Amino acid sequence: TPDVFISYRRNSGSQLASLLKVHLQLHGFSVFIDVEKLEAGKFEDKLIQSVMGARNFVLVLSPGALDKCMQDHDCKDWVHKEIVTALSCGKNIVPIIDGFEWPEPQVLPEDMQAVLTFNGIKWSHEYQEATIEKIIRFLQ
Amino acid sequence: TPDVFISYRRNSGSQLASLLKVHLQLHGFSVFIDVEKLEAGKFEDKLIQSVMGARNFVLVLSPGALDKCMQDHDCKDWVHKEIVTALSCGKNIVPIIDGFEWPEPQVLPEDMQAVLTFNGIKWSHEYQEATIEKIIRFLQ
Ligand SMILES: C[C@@H](c1cc[n+]([C@@H]2O[C@H](COP(=O)(O)OP(=O)(O)OC[C@H]3O[C@@H](n4cnc5c(N)ncnc54)[C@H](O)[C@@H]3O)[C@@H](O)[C@H]2O)cc1)N(C)C(=O)NCC(F)(F)F
Ligand SMILES: C[C@@H](c1cc[n+]([C@@H]2O[C@H](COP(=O)(O)OP(=O)(O)OC[C@H]3O[C@@H](n4cnc5c(N)ncnc54)[C@H](O)[C@@H]3O)[C@@H](O)[C@H]2O)cc1)N(C)C(=O)NCC(F)(F)F
Repeated sequence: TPDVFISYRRNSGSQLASLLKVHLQLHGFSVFIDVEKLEAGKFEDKLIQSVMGARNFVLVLSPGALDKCMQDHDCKDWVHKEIVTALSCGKNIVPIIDGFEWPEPQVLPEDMQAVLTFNGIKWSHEYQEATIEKIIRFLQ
Repeated sequence: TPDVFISYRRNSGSQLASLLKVHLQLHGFSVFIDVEKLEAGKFEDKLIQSVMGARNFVLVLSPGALDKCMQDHDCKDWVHKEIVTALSCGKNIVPIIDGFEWPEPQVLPEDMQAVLTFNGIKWSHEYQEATIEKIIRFLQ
């Protein structure tokens, strides 16, 4: 069972999510990211179970990464689904801030607004090694 | 003197450029990327000497990466300057294609049009390990 689940937006967080995966693996964590670890079967169940199995939930907040969650009240968006699972299991949620702008909570569905209450790590292009070192300290 | 110089657009290729630097270092290449290796002094001289000293010139072609090169006839754009230096020194130029759209050569200053005649590597988010292995094949 992986220690770290990486949740991210394909169109904006793909490279950072992969960079995060490489570094965390180098530091000894088993990492789930979809393109390498989501395998055969009904992905609805597999994704949710993969969130549940991982102690750490690393959320890549690229610019606009929560836009598709807004008014997604029937819970069809996958970042939304992953956050709600992580929240309801009391996971160690570690947001990674990469040009994300903090929205008013009321623009998000009520079941995921608590994600903004978790302490986030600002990603620094100039000081990436120090950013990674901080992420590792936040990890459990 | 680094083996590999990575040229990239900050607003669109920072994450891929950083991800390439990690992978290439893990496979034994010394890498120049500006935020890690550009140190003290007048940066115009140091950047050009770094291109000149590195056998391999890896160019991150993220979307729009050459836009600022267009009509830069005074050669003030830094990606434009690095490419012309690479072409003038006959470096092994390895373009990495990440959502880049191939322009008609005439929209680029004539002293860098030859960059598009080099064989490029399509970045695959699903098969990153395979992509990295191909890149390492291209390197000298
Ligand atoms: C469904 C898809 C998927 C979606 C979301 N998330 C979780 O949500 C975050 C990303 O969210 P988001 O950026 O919004 O992605 P989304 O735009 O919604 O869909 C992306 C593309 O999947 C294509 N596609 C649609 N249907 C299928 C399908 N049946 N099979 C394969 N592709 C499908 C469609 O072409 C769409 O364009 C991440 O945290 C990730 O963990 C995980 C997975 N999926 C199952 C998938 O990829 N499998 C490939 C794998 F390599 F990832 F395993
Ligand atoms: C000048 C800058 C620099 C520019 C370009 N390139 C090479 O060209 C490609 C990137 O091209 P490009 O994306 O177009 O960057 P550009 O927009 O033009 O400038 C980006 C930001 O530099 C800021 N800034 C301006 N003036 C200075 C200055 N005196 N000092 C520090 N910052 C300065 C300004 O804030 C601007 O916004 C890459 O391949 C890279 O190799 C390399 C370097 N620079 C010297 C720099 O960063 N030093 C920090 C370091 F960590 F990178 F070393």
